[PDB]
Amino acid sequence: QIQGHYELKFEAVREAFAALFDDPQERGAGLCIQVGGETVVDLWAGSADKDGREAWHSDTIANLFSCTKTFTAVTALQLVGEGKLSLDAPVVRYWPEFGQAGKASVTLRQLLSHRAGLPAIRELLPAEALYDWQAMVDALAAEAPWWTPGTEHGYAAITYGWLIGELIRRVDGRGPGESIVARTARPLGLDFHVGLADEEFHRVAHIAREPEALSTRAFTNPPAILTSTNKPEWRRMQQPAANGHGNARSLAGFYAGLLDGSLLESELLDELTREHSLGQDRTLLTQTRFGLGCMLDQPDVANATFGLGARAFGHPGAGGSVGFADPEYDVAFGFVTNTLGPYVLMDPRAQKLVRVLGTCL
Repeated sequence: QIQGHYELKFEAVREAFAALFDDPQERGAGLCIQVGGETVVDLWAGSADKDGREAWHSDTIANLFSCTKTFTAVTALQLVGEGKLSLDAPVVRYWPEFGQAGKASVTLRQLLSHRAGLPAIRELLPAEALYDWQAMVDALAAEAPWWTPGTEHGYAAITYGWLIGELIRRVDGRGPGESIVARTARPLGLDFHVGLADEEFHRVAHIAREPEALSTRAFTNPPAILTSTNKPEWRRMQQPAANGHGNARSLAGFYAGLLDGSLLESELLDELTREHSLGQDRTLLTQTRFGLGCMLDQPDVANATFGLGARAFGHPGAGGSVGFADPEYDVAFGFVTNTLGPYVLMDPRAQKLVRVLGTCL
């Protein structure tokens, strides 16, 4: 049963959302769209658990994977605004140990745009290493760049979490998850978590099924990351690249907060959405386009378009969840699924939903 509300003008979006569940593997999903800060679509449907015994509620939340990266980037840019970070200062200034193995001149701008050259860790780590914050931060401090920093880009699927998170932790004097939720979620009352208390576990959807395939193991080192998404420890840890918990409504609320100037001053939003990386991704081996911790629309690239205007910015998660803002149409878009597809970038399910929204506008 499709639940929630829509303006009659967007009935086609409700129809397309219903069409998702014509596929029997679809378990649960949420879809939320704001136009000019007005919620025109707020839909959810199906089940949250693996076995269809617990229905998807309005307040059902889920792992949003790399949807998280833009929340983390916005947190970093606020710290820049407050003079606690500089985009073009060498990180050593905040994180002196980072300066090992050729990283004496690596900047926050390079880390946010995937140009720093730390897409993955070379030495294959045990699964537990993931849950040891100090171990992962010490590993990355000691890790050599995979290319001359600033000269190429390669998507940093999970390493991004410790790289930006450690800088957040050192300059904001609290855990990076606490910083992100305090700066991007609380001010707007978004149902969004980086580090999830057990009191909330009751309303968490069960996640089920190229990413594992990659020669650059951005997703699979430490191993069993995307096979551990439903683990309590994974929920409780702070992973600013990967473990943000929320739904379509939090995603839409965050992006509406970006469009209306709630979360970033216009100068800092101009930096976030400025093209920093365009071309063959050294991790994904496909044409990617990055701002600071967001992807920018490529209108003629099938797997790398949000499905609306050329100025759309945001970040999909592996498996098909996506949030973005389109300043041309004043759109804030959120889609959450617990049924992961095989795409790291745009999922065709999400692109069709956006394209039907496009028709209604």
